[PDB]
Amino acid sequence: NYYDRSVSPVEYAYFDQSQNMRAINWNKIVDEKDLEVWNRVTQNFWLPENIPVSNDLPSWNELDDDWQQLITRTFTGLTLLDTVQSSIGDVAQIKNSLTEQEQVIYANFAFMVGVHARSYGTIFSTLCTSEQIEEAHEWVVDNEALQARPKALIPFYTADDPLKSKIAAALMPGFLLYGGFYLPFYLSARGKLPNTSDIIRLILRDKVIHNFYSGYKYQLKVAKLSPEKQAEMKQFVFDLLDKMIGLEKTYLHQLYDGFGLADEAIRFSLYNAGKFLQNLGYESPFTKEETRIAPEVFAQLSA
Amino acid sequence: NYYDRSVSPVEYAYFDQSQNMRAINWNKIVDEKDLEVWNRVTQNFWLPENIPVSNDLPSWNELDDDWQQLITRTFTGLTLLDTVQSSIGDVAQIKNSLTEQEQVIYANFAFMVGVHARSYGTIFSTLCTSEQIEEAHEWVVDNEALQARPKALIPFYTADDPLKSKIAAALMPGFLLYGGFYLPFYLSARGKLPNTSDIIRLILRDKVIHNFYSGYKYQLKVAKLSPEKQAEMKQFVFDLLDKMIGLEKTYLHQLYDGFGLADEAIRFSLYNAGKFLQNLGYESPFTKEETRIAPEVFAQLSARADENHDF
Ligand SMILES: [Ca+2]
Ligand SMILES: [Ca+2]
Ligand SMILES: [Ca+2]
Ligand SMILES: [Ca+2]
Repeated sequence: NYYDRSVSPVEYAYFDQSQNMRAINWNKIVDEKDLEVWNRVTQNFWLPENIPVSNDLPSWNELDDDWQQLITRTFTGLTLLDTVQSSIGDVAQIKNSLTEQEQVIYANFAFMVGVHARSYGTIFSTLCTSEQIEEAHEWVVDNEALQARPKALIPFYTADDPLKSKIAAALMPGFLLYGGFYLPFYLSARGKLPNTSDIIRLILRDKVIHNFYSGYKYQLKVAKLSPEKQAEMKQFVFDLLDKMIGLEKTYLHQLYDGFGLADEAIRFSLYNAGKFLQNLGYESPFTKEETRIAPEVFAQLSA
Repeated sequence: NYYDRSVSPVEYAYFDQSQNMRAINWNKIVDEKDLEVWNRVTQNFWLPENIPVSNDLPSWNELDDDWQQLITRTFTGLTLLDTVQSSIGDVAQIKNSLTEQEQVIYANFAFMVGVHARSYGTIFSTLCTSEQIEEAHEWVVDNEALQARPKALIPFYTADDPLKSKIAAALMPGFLLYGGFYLPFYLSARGKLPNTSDIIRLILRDKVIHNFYSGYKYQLKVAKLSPEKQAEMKQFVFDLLDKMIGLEKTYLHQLYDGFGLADEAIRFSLYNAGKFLQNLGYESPFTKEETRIAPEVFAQLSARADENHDF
């Protein structure tokens, strides 16, 4: 068979030039799950201009400038994480793909996380002053606790270990932004910025698939390895998550300083840390008390 | 300003960690051409299942087995080129970007060239047999003349010269597929496979922008260089284009062997090679004789993509 004596271009480019290249074959595929995911993410295409964010203006004007600053800072910090994933993380996954279709799906992922970052800009353009926008960017650059999180993960993308890179790529949509996503759902539960929360739900519709898919592909690779190597990877995952939770807690306490929201946001974050672990095929160690989310906030998340 | 004392994440990851990272800023945009390009390519989003390719079955069934094989082979060859560009070429541009928005635009490009590759698959699904599809994949793998073309470009993508990578990136949508795109427009000028040509025009609506944009960013960077280095880069471009034209000629003569289309397709290719040079800010050396296209073919090439097919 032609497929077994040729390589995909990305394999040729970075791994093995001993054989000729094959064009992607969408008429006979290795993994049916790839077609399912491709169809879902492409049919879920959206742009922030299609949501009428201007209808949030009345409830935005109900919020004082401390709350407006918090929202702008929170979203600019999330923009940084999506910029990391769009420009480095998801594209780094292409060359480590198990299948041809996976290579194209990660290109979609990188683009759509781009759209996610773009959508916060749309929200800022509609509601914030130029100075509020600039202040938030200054604050993100100068916040060491914020910066520590992407600084810990980027090395896995630029290093040679495809499994560690995959774990980083799952952790970003699976965990790292949820502490910030707490804020819009907290607000929309109280009738504040309902249209912004519609953008957040379109973002999460994508991110939940990104986390699932990276976790699915992770499990396929690790299942082939020796028991000793599987244990080594499990240990790496739990150790890395433990570190990322430590950094996230420190950041969220600083982000929400004066507002009281940090401890609820941390529980909201840990609920998703559990879901991250579950999507890698591991069990969550976190208790119900540690992951408790208020019904009104959970209602916004699930809608 | 925060912008002048911070770096984008991709710069931090690969080139410079002396300063902290800045989030993309879509509110204060460095180059308005980025926003114009972003808006056009996103508004132009489409998927191949929206186009009714089943209406080509009557004209497809009129074609003999040789013509059906040629089309399947040609399109599978174009699929390979789009696979190279989606999985290697466009994403390699991201880390060499001049602006923040350019990083996101190349992510869009990589995805959409993925869709271009997907679209040939939808055509094959409707028109071709399993055997035709499999034969064409075998043919592409074993065709050395075909393979030589992407093999010439890939090393620039994985090497550390950003300008040479940029040129290779522009050469793909700007030149390399046109020898193949001659075929569907030759056919649709004779009333055959009309719905397939609608897909090709949607593909070209993207590729024309891809070539423009890479050429635009190339020109901005090379304008900052010394006259000597500008001369070195001009020489590299013409040398590389000369190599690629030689390889393209050899491949097209093999592809179209027995049909008599190779000389027309080569002129069609060289017309676009001249446009490739013009989009890099250079003068085309090719004559009107050498780039002559029939008006019935040019009318199919130059026709506007159908807005009905948009997502
Ligand atoms: Ca405004
Ligand atoms: Ca420890
Ligand atoms: Ca509290
Ligand atoms: Ca002829």
